[PDB]
This record gives sequence, structure tokens and C-alpha cells, in this order.
Amino acid sequence: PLLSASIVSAPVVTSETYVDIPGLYLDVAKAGIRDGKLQVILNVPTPYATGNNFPGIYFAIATNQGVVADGCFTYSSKVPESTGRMPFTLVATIDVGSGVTFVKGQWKSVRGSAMHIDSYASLSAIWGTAA
Amino acid sequence: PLLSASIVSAPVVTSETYVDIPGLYLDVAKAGIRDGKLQVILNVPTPYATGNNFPGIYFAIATNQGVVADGCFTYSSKVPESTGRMPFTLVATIDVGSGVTFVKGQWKSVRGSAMHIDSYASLSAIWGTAA
Amino acid sequence: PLLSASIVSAPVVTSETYVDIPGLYLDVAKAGIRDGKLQVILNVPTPYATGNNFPGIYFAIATNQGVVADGCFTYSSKVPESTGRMPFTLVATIDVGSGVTFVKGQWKSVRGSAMHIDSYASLSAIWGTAA
Ligand SMILES: C[C@@H]1O[C@H](NC(=O)c2ccc(-c3cccc(CN)c3)o2)[C@@H](O)[C@H](O)[C@@H]1O
Ligand SMILES: C[C@@H]1O[C@H](NC(=O)c2ccc(-c3cccc(CN)c3)o2)[C@@H](O)[C@H](O)[C@@H]1O
Ligand SMILES: C[C@@H]1O[C@H](NC(=O)c2ccc(-c3cccc(CN)c3)o2)[C@@H](O)[C@H](O)[C@@H]1O
Repeated sequence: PLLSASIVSAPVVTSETYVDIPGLYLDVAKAGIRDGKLQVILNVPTPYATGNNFPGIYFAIATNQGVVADGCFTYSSKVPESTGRMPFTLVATIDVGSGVTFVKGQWKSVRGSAMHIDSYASLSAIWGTAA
Repeated sequence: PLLSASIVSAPVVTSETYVDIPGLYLDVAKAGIRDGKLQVILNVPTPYATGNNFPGIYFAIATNQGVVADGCFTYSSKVPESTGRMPFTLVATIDVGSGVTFVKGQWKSVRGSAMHIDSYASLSAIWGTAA
Repeated sequence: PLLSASIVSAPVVTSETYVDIPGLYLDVAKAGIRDGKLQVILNVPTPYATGNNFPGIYFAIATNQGVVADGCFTYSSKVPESTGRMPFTLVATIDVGSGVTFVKGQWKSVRGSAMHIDSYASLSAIWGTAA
């Protein structure tokens, strides 16, 4: 009933759209889970953003149906003196009965920001069923 | 065994006391849960605070018995150049056997701050029983 | 199936190595859990760091086998005007079958920082077994 994927880095990218964070992927269908609920946690404890205009990163939890939940961090200065690490966690509960076969973490730039993961990050789920 | 409530906004308020975040409410009694433990996650991934004196927000998890756990974020400048988004997660485990009928997220101003949610936020619980 | 430990303070320390956060300890063996998986959440919602050189704190989840996962927060200024509270959550899933008898939260200084907890912090686990 516990699913988990974790990474320690990702190639630095920018994106104006949500794009997969490589490695943060849970295959629900492959685990034989076809109904009930998943409580999903995207945990990016040590990201940073680089950019010229109050940098930050949007993160999402997505399924094959798209983004279920999202949020961001942003710095409080236009060009931070140093881009500090800004812990980020997002939590969503999904109905698998809706047609879900996978869960992924995604990211999007804030204002053109380059997006950095260079240490542990995780995607976690707990499956709960009323049966 | 998985409970969830989520919002995308709340009216902007100030408060010197913990006050409910509208919509972040789980009715435990209504789910027929009267004993065991709940692991509760309050997830406010994208809040900001506005104010004149090192702004921030306190968040709590509360039951009908009151606040079980709380914490805050605060900015590192007196009047931030821009009030950046400051991800916030709080996690507490409650004994339902103690007399619990609901769980809520609450917020309180730091130093007079106006409190802002204008995107996804969640309250989640997993029920665990030794029986 | 739900384990939890929580604190409201810890003596202020520095460390160049990961050192236990007193009180954030889960005894897995004592609970008779010897296989399956644990989804562990370290939740430090209100820490701050004090120091002279872009302060911050590293946090880890560790077992008797060592650190499984870690991350940090850091400020974006060399000597913050005020050291604001920087919420921190870390999530990891552990195989108990690997030889695990306890789970702990740990911390390490960033750049010599003194490490501060003076309010609620938690260590949480959910045990999941395929049996
Ligand atoms: C952009 C700057 O990044 C610096 N950190 C690192 O360069 C770094 C390199 C490896 C790690 C790192 C992190 C978390 C867990 C671990 C352990 N695998 C390792 O951090 C910060 O100190 C600074 O404040 C800035 O944000
Ligand atoms: C106060 C400023 O707020 C800005 N963001 C927004 O005005 C905004 C409007 C909708 C959203 C928003 C957030 C997270 C997920 C989603 C998607 N539903 C949408 O953000 C920041 O960029 C800036 O750094 C400051 O903090
Ligand atoms: C270092 C400064 O610390 C200040 N907060 C406190 O001195 C304080 C003392 C007790 C608490 C505190 C926190 C969270 C939950 C609770 C409730 N038990 C209580 O905070 C900040 O306001 C400021 O921005 C700075 O970070």
C-alpha cells in the first residue's frame, strides 16, 4: 500500500508549462491499483531557482488526467543575493476510480527561472480503499 | 481510511487568534471514526503574508478540543520587497479516542499580517487503528 | 500502524555532522515491526538558523543504518536582517526488511549555523505491509 520514487538530481531546465521531473513517477496501474484513493506527497525539500525577476518554481502533482494540485515558492527579492534553498511539499488525495494509471511530479518556471534539484526529492503515495 | 479537503482561495483576513481556514475541515464523526489514530497533514504550499513588520502566518491543526499542533513562516526583512510564496506543511497525529469529532486548519497573523491563500491548499488525514 | 513523536524545543547547538534531534525518535523494533515499509515524515515547520554566512540547517531522516534522506533550507542573504522561520518537511519510504530498528530526525549546521527549534516539530511514520 506504500509507493515511493526518489531522485538526487535532475537536468536544469526552464519551462513555461508543467513538465515532468524525471524519476518522480509512480506507476499505479502496474501495481494493480484500479480504485480507491491515493494520498500523494510531492516532497522537494531543497530546490532553488535562478533568474532575474523574483525567481521561483511551480510544482505539481499530475496523473495521466493532468494536474490535480500545484503550488510554488518564490523569493522576496528581485535578484536574491544568494538563491537560498526553499523547502517545498505538496499533498493531494486522488480517486483512482476516476481513471488513474500513474502519478508524477512536475515543475514550471516562475518568471523564466531555471529550476534546480541537486539533492534528495521524493514522490510518495499511500493507497486507501473502503473495501 | 483517507480523508481530504481542499480549497483554492480564502477571503483575506487578519487575526490575533487562531481562526478557521474556510473549507479546510474534516468531519471525523460523520465518517464513523470514533477511536484509533489520525495522521493529519495541513498543506499550505503557496501562502503569503502582507504587513509592515516582518510579516508571516501561523497555521494550526485543531480539533473540537482545540489546537493540537502549530507553526509559522516569517519573512527575513521588515517590509519585503515582494512578499514571496512560502510553502508550509504541518503534520500531527491525533488520538480519536480522546473525544475527536472534526479536524480543521486554522491561521493567525504574525504581527498584524494579512493572510493570503489564492491557490490550492489541503487538509488530509489517514486513519489507523490497532484493531 | 501510525507512529508519532513530537517536541516543542531542543537545546541550541551547532554541528558539522548529522546529530540526533532529541525526542524525534520512533522505536520500530519495540513496536514489533520487522518487515514491510514505513513512510516517514520529518516535519520541522518553524525552525530558524543563526549565523554569519548565509545561515541554514540540514535535516535528515536516519535509521540505525544511517541517513536515508536529507535536505536543507538556507537564507538568501549573508546575514539576514531577521532570521525568519523557514518551514521544512522531508518524506522518505524505508524498507524495514533491510534491518531497521528505529527512525530518527537529525540536523547539521549550514556554514556554522546555530540550530533552533522552539516550537512544535514532529516525526511520523505509517507502516505498510504487502501481507
Ligand atoms: C544555491 C546555493 O546552494 C547551496 N548548497 C549547495 O551548493 C549544495 C550542494 C549540495 C547540497 C545539498 C543540499 C541538501 C542535501 C545535501 C546532501 N545530499 C546536499 O547543497 C546552499 O548552501 C546555498 O545557500 C545556496 O542555496
Ligand atoms: C505576492 C506575489 O504572488 C505572486 N503570485 C501570484 O500573483 C499568483 C497568482 C496565482 C498564483 C498561483 C500560485 C500557485 C499555483 C497556482 C496555480 N493555480 C497559481 O500565483 C508571486 O509570483 C510573487 O512572487 C509574490 O509572491
Ligand atoms: C527568530 C524570530 O522568531 C520569531 N518568533 C518567535 O520569537 C517565537 C517564539 C515562539 C514562537 C512560536 C512559533 C511557532 C508556533 C508557536 C506556538 N507554540 C510559537 O515564535 C519570529 O516571529 C521572527 O520572524 C523570527 O523568525
